[PDB]
Amino acid sequence: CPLMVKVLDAVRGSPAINVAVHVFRKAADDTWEPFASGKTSESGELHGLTTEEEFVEGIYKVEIDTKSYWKALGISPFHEHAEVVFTANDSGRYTIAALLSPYSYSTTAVVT
Amino acid sequence: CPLMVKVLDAVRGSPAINVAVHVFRKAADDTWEPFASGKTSESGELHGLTTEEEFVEGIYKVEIDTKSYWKALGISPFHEHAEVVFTANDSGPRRYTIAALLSPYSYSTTAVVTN
Amino acid sequence: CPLMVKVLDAVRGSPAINVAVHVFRKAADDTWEPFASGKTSESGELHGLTTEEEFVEGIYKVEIDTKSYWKALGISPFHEHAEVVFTANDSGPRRYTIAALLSPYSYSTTAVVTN
Amino acid sequence: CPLMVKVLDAVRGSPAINVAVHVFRKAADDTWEPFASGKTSESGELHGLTTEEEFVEGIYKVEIDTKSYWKALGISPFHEHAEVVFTANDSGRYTIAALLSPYSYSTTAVVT
Ligand SMILES: O=C(O)c1cc(-c2ccc(Cl)cc2Cl)ccc1O
Ligand SMILES: O=C(O)c1cc(-c2ccc(Cl)cc2Cl)ccc1O
Repeated sequence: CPLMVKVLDAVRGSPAINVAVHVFRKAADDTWEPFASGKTSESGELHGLTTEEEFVEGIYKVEIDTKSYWKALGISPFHEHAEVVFTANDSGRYTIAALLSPYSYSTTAVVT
Repeated sequence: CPLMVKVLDAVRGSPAINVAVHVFRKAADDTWEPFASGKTSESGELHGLTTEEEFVEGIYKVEIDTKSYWKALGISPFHEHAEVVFTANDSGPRRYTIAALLSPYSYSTTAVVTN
Repeated sequence: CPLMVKVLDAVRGSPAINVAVHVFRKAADDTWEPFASGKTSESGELHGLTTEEEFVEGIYKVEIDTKSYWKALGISPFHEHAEVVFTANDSGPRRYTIAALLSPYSYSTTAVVTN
Repeated sequence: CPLMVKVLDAVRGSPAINVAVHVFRKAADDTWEPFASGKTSESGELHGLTTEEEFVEGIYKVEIDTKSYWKALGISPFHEHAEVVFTANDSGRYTIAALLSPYSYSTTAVVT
């Protein structure tokens, strides 16, 4: 797995389960084209987005539907979603992690 | 101001100065329209983006140009930028502070909304 | 002030008001000695903890009573408190801002140090 | 494993390796007594601190030597260490995660 996403809930201290995640890659006309998508597991993880074959150098956007997550819990959150945008410069594994709260989120990249 | 942006640097323990910020508003033809832009001050703050009159209900995107910030300090960070997307003023006028704390491979954002 | 503390609430999108804060200084008999304490204001800030004269070089511990904060809002959080321990003024006098962003099972802290 | 610690480096986007971690449990005279310790692995993880037998209800302190980590990298950091203090109320697995930067850290508890 060259690309994994992991989502945590900072309020309840749990994985954030069943969170929709959409991945886009930048096209040569500077528009976003769908690339991969999924829902986080019981462990708050999403694997199997891509193969190494398909995950070439490029600019990618990882969109996490945080709003639906919080609304399902009876909480009116601040953000519409959380978006993580990065170049994969693949030269010399990417884990995109997000930690969520209703009015706040943090994200880090672990690249190994 | 009804909309303020504050940016801190987690590596240097400092305000993040001269960070470019672009604000867009969703135009319901569903494209992002330019709304306001500016650069953070020596205190890492950006005020004067808009007036209460102009800051109507809508979905807004605050784009913080983190990459140009780290690169200007001569290094190569992970993210292209940090974006914060939210609905504003949908239960009437509020004051919004969008805060960001930056590291080369990580950032945090939070909103302070007062009435 | 040479030492200020600011606390935000990530669940409510608000300053964290009336949070108790205790500051201690290591006494080199190696016990923590009381230094200053206070409660955050309606803006989530705490000033007036010390003077430049009294804030000498040393190792300081800033203890933020997060548990009493969440419990006062009627819930049961994970941490007992959030502590921030640092050496101060060891390359001469600086101004320190200790900031914390709080959730029931998580917190973040950062320092802004200016000259 | 009832207690795991995981440490990440927010600057470099990597696990924080070889970081010393000391765990204390509160004694009945309101003093801290050593409980468990270790160094993070190549994956930035520390397991095998405790058994379920030994990990009874109590107040625990997890101390992460962040200062040595940053100094070894040629960076003068702000904090002496990062301390995480919590009651384990074990009634109905604890993962203590920390994300580090020279002047900042975040910590979250994932309790499953
Ligand atoms: O902001 C983050 O994505 C973050 C992520 C963290 C993790 C650490 C370790 C693991 Cl396995 C997963 C996650 Cl989401 C810890 C703290 C954080 O602030
Ligand atoms: O996540 C943030 O953007 C953040 C923002 C913080 C602030 C607190 C107070 C002020 Cl005035 C400004 C900022 Cl950026 C403190 C900690 C944080 O983690």
